[PDB]
Amino acid sequence: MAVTLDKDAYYRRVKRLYSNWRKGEDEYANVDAIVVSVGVDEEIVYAKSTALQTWLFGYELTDTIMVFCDDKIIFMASKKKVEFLKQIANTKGNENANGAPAITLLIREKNESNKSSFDKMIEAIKESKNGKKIGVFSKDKFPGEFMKSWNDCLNKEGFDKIDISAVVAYTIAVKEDGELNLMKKAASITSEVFNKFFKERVMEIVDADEKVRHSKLAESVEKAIEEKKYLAGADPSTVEMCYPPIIQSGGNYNLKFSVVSDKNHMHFGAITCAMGIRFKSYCSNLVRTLMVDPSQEVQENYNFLLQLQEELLKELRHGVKICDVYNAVMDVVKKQKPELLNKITKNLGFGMGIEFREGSLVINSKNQYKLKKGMVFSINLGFSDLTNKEGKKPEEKTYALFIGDTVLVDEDGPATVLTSVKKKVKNVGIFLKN
Repeated sequence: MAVTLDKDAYYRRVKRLYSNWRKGEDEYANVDAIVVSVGVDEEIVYAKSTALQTWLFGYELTDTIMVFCDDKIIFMASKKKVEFLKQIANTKGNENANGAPAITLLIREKNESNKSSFDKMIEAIKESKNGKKIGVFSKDKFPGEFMKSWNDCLNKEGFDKIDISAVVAYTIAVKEDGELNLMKKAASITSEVFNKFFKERVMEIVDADEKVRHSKLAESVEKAIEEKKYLAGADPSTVEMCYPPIIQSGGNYNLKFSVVSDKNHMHFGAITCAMGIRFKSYCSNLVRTLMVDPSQEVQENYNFLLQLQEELLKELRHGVKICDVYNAVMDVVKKQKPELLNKITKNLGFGMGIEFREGSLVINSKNQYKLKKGMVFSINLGFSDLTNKEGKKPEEKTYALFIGDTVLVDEDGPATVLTSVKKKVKNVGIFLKN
């Protein structure tokens, strides 16, 4: 009945963390200890601290402190969580633990003070190499008295703090085969929900001439993932939304994933639809634009968007710098449709895994990181503020086109698409015929 911890996975991945840290590239340089603290998780935002726990343990743990030193690791948590972590702390006789620093478990006290435990972790940092600089996820600030008491104690030492979010994201980016199977299923579930529920519902609304608010349609998609018939064999208890589904139309667009569906009635023109399923903690992503009776001009821009995504897939391969992929795509726009340069999304996708969007792995003009086989990306491209020459009402005047898929980076060459939703005009057009 107790929660099972994948021990081999922990030993494998903690060794990988230490091998990258030891290499000392970028912000890993001169880091004496890595300090990760999780307080109460109000959620709302994905976080490196809890993502790291998912990667190492398979589960997130609130009010938990993790101190990785050169020659030892300390975890401090409640008695329940300590019992859980004993699965990896007690090596038993597992030779897979040979390469990993020994774990010390400290039991947190709701009452009776934790100063003795805090001091042990501080002394451990002090004794780790130079004992001066700690790697942190500076963005992660959690509420709670316990976290406040730990960070107050830690701050009295005046350690140098360096944010290691980017190097850690790169450390875990390449997916193991078991992780890829989870992301493949996540992508398949997203596709099933869209193919079997989302697209059908939109077509029913148009065919019936119904007035449905984007927010209501989004709620219906959320309700749909509670039903087994839409989950392609997966159990409803293993799936959640990566973010609330986003439907936009009628001239009111914003081609990103950090906004919610508005209260406006869906307009029957260009309907951008974004959704993603998180399966057993691994994210997927999909974006499709459904076009009602699209004109020649709309189809020409949309088919050019498909062409751009195809070029992106061809360039998204092992060893290539992310900014070089970005420039290759923008060069096609410059060469073929200069007038769309100021219309195209400034970002063309991002690394995706336990966390939905890796901020350090965004496909933009600046990113210097090199791609690797085994990385998984959400590849998204869109055109905003496009004009319908035949539009008469404001909601008909402007439209947008947005497409998005989950893809697996390969070596020599083109990336593999993991989502399975047809996107030719005949598959995404909502035609009078139906």
